[PDB]
Amino acid sequence: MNRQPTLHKASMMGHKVRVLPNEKTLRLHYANTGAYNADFDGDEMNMHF
DNA sequence: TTCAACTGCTTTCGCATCCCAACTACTTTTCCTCACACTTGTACTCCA
Repeated sequence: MNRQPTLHKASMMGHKVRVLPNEKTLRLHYANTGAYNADFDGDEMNMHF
């Protein structure tokens, strides 16, 4: 996963997949928001498989 | 041993002259409806 302005290497980390029903967006824990410089207000993140 | 032009670089996704037409004219397409000049007898007397 990476938040797109990739300033440091902790903004591109390896997550484990958890497939959640009934949902239409990617869905992330709060403990990961400091490393991506992320606030949940319309930000997007790319998911490479 | 220096002045002055030629020099590539600021970000990170996604957003975002020729033609046509107007109106009024004039004209052609033809088909239909009759007249205008010519002529022999007959009629009314004509001169024999």
